[PDB]
Amino acid sequence: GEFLATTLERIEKNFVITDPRLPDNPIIFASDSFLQLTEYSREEILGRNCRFLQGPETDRATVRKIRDAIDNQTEVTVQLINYTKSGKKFWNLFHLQPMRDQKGDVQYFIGVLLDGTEHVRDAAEREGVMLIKKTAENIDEAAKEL
Ligand SMILES: Cc1cc2nc3c(=O)[nH]c(=O)nc-3n(C[C@H](O)[C@H](O)[C@H](O)COP(=O)(O)O)c2cc1C
Ligand SMILES: [Mg+2]
Ligand SMILES: [Mg+2]
Repeated sequence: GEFLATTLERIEKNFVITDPRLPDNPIIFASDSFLQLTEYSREEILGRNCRFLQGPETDRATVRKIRDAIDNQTEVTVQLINYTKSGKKFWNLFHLQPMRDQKGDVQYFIGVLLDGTEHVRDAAEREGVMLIKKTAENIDEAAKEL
């Protein structure tokens, strides 16, 4: 297949990296785990905005929260239902944050997905947010010199 994984894309988390300096903030890196979760090949999602994950049951109020975080160049953590290539639904405890360069400018966005079978609360929410925020901090490290 085209676009074999880089070293970074074999990290064992579901994540993407987008480039907001390109039109429509497209995916430029996507982990192996993300591509199995979502059942796409890497080549058919590179260069596309992540909105292909959305479908009829995806709450548009929650999508707007992501949109507004991107516009304000800030982080957000939300839960929403997303869809795979084959149409299967999954809950996504999702964390976005910008990655800044050495001048503080936003260079990339990082998105980390914790897939589940239900909306989580309380301890499962806390532990999931702990994991996706630690993961985002790790990808900030991993992506800084790309
Ligand atoms: C790094 C990154 C990852 C994203 N991951 C998801 C995701 O997992 N699920 C989702 O529904 N939208 C995701 N999005 C949000 C969409 O790409 C898009 O920003 C959102 O649909 C709002 O913009 P729109 O109104 O133009 O579609 C992600 C965006 C970025 C920048
Ligand atoms: Mg696109
Ligand atoms: Mg926010």
